[PDB]
Amino acid sequence: MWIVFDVDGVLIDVRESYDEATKLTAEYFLGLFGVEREIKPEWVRELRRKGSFGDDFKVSEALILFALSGRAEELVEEFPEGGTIEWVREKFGFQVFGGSIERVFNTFYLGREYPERLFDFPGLWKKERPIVRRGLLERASKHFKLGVVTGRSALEMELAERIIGFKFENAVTREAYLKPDPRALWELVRGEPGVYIGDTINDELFVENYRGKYGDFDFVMVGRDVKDVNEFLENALEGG
Ligand SMILES: [Cl-]
Ligand SMILES: [Cl-]
Ligand SMILES: [Cl-]
Ligand SMILES: [Cl-]
Ligand SMILES: [Cl-]
Ligand SMILES: [Cl-]
Ligand SMILES: [Cl-]
Ligand SMILES: [Mg+2]
Ligand SMILES: [Mg+2]
Ligand SMILES: [Mg+2]
Repeated sequence: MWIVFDVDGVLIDVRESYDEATKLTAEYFLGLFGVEREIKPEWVRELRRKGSFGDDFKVSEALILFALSGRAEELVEEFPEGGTIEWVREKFGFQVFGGSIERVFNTFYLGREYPERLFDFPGLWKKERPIVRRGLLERASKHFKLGVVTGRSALEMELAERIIGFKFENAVTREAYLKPDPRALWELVRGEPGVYIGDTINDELFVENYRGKYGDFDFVMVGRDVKDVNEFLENALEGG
């Protein structure tokens, strides 16, 4: 039987590492324009939640422009559900210049892991913490096929393996497929039975889509259906 995991919020607590990278990146560009007002944490969360931004480089861009305008709070509220960076760019008439934001974001998130760093910085990725106990993955790998489907890139997945202390040979990353596309799960399991362990509704939808297209597969949501992935793995080992 397959046990397939999400990474963020299931195996790894990304202790708001991405959120602080978004904040620091925006505040870096704000500082260039002599704006010292801080980016509020709820703005990052809410804008990402309601938006359909392509990535946190785009979320950072939106926050920079909004905070430059002095009405970020109002603009977060006004921004349409399902909006993208285009709404912001059309509104203010300005956009990011080349990879300016991406280079700064990656400097803050990756630090020395980023070969094109703009300055030396201790990567925010290292504030992420394992939720899963490696001993359980080791124990489970003897009796179940293990895999991951993650929005992480291959490089970010190597980082996750460092944080966890376990290597995943069967992994789907964003180079290949993106949840909630059910082909991501088919890629791994090819119709064999199993379960996917997620932390969000998008994970639930992913598996609903798989059931719609391919066939049966279970879904468990950490913090609703089970306390965490470790209790899940212990129940699986102790009783099927
Ligand atoms: Cl998390
Ligand atoms: Cl976007
Ligand atoms: Cl503001
Ligand atoms: Cl655009
Ligand atoms: Cl470092
Ligand atoms: Cl153990
Ligand atoms: Cl994900
Ligand atoms: Mg997740
Ligand atoms: Mg947390
Ligand atoms: Mg309980």
